[PDB]
Amino acid sequence: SMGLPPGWDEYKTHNGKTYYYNHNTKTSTWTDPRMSS
Repeated sequence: SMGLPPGWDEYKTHNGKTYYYNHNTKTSTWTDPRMSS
């Protein structure tokens, strides 16, 4: 219920890292956006 921001989504890359990406500022990382990245 309303997890990551309206621009932060979770997806697993090749190896399978659930990387979160921001389509509002183009931010690609594996760290949770809810915490700090």
